[PDB]
Amino acid sequence: QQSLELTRKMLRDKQSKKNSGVPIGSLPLASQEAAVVEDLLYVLVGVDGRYISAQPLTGRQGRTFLVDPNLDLSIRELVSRILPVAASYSTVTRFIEEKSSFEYGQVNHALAAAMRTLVKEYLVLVTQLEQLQRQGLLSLQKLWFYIQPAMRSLDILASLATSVDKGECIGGATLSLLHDRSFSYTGDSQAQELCLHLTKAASTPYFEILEKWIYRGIIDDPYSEFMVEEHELRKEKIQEDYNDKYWDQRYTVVQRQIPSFLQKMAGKVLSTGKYLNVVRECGHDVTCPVAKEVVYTLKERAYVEQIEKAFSYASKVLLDFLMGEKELLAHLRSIKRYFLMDQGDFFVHFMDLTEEELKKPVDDITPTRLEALLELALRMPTELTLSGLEAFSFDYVVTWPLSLIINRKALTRYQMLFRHMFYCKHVERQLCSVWISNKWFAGAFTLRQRMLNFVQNIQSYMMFEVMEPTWHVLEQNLRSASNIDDVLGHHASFLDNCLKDCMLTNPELLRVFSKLMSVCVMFTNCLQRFTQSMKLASSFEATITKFDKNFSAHLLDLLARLSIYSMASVISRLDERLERL
Repeated sequence: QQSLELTRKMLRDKQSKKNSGVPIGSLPLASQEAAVVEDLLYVLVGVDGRYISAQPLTGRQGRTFLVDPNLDLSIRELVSRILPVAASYSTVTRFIEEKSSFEYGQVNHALAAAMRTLVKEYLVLVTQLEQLQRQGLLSLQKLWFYIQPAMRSLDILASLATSVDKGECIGGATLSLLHDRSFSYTGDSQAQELCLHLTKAASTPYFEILEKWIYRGIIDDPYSEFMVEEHELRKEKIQEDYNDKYWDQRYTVVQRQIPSFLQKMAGKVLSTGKYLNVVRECGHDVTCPVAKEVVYTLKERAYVEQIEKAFSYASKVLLDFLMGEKELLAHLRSIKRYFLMDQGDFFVHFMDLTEEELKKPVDDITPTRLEALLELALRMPTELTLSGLEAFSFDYVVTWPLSLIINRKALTRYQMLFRHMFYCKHVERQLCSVWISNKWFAGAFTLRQRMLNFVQNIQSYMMFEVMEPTWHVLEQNLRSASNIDDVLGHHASFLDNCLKDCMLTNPELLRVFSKLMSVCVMFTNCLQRFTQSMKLASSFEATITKFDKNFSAHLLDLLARLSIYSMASVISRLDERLERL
C-alpha cells in the first residue's frame, strides 16, 4: 500500500526529471518447548509455526505474531521476548522488496542488496539452529543465547530501515542517516561494523557520481535524487545573452539530499566541476588531473584532500586558459586604451566631430559616422543608473570566453565613467578654444582662468586618484590570484570601489558639479555669441557678473558638500581663492 504509492511517486519523479527510466499445555514441558522451537524456526523465515498465527498487520509495521492461548506462562513470555526477530525480518523483507524499483536510485538500491547479503548470513544462522534442532540438541536457553547478538543486529537494521522509510530518505539524506547513525551508535562494534559497511556500500555509487562530476567535470546522473548539480536551461549564448550572470547554479545543487559530510568541501567542489564544465563549453579536451577512486574515511578525510587537489588542478587549468585565449590582461589594456582613456589623440577628433550631432536628438543623426571615426582612431535601481544617461555614446563587444569574466554591468559602469570624462573634457576644450585672444574693458579673464583651473584640477585629481592605484591594485590582485571566482571578486571589488569614487563619490551630490559645468558652458556659448557679434558691452559685463555669481554659488555649495563628507583631498588641492569663506 504505502510502498507501492511511494515507488510510483518516485518513479514519476524520475520520469519527470531525467525524462527516461492435543493441547500444547497438555503436552510435557519438553515437548511444548520442542514444538515452539520448530514453530519459531518456521517464523524465522516468515512462515507460521504450528501453534502461532502471524497477525496479518502489513502496510503499517513489520509482521507481528500471536501465540496460541494454550501455552506456558514462562514459555509464552520467552517467545514474546524473542518475537522481535520475526518482525525485524518482515521489516527487512519489506525493505528489500521496496528498494527493488530503480526509482529509489542506485544508492538506495545498493543499500538494500547489502542488507540482503546480511539476510543471507542471518538465514545461515537459522540453518545452524535447525541443524542443532536436527540433532535435537537445542534448548530455549541456548536459542536465546545465540539469538541475542542476532536480536540486537536485527533491531539495529530494522531501526535503520524504518528511519529511511519514514524520512523517505534518498541519496545523501540516506547517507546523512548513515553519517548520523554511525555516530548514533558509538561505543559498540556491533553497530559500528554494520554502519561502516553500509556507509561504504552506499557511498561507492555516490563516490563514483562525484568522481565523474569532478574528475570528468560532467554529471552523468541516471536518476537525480542525490545532492547532485542539476539545472539545464542555458538561456542563450550558453547562458550569455547580452547582460549575463549565468553562474547562479547553471547546474542546480540541492542541499536537502546532501550526505552532510562534504558540505564544508561542497562550495569548493561545485566550482571545481563548473570550471571543467565551462572549459569543455569553451572547447578544450578535459582530462583527469589525477585518476583515483575515493572511499569514505570513517576516521579521516582523504576525499577532502582529493577534492582540494582536483580543485587546484582545475583552477590552474582555467587560469591558464583565460590567460591563454581571451586574456584578461588584453581586456584591461583595451579598456585602458579607450574606456579608461589612454588615447586622447583619437579623443581630439572624436570631439571635433561628435558635437556636430550630440546637439541633436538621436535617430535624427548618422550612427555610421561614429564608426567611421572609430576606425579613424586606430590610424593614430534607477538612482543606481541615474536619469542623465544617454541612449548610447560608445560601442565595444566581448567574446564567449571574455564574456565569462566581464559582465554587462561592468561595461555600463565603464561607459558611465567615460561619459563623465567626455563631459569634463568637452567643457575643458570649449574653454580652451574660446580662450584664444590677443591684446580690455571686456574683462572676465580671471573668471575663465578660475573655472579652467578648477575643472582641470577636478579632472586630474579624480582620474589619477581613482583609476591609477585602483587599476594597479586590481592588476596585482589578479596576478596574485588563481581562483576564478576570486578573480571575479577582485574585479567586482575594483569596479565597486571606483563606483564609490569618481563623479559618484557622493551619489546624492547630486550632480551639482553638473550644474556648474552647465552654467560654464552657457557662459562659454554666450561669450562666443558676443565675440562673433562684436567681430552691449555693458550687458556683456553684467552677464559676466551674473555668471560669476552663479559660479561662485555652485562652487561654494560643492565645497561645502566636499567638506561635510565624501574627502577634501581635492579641496586640499583647491586651497578663485586659496582660502575659505
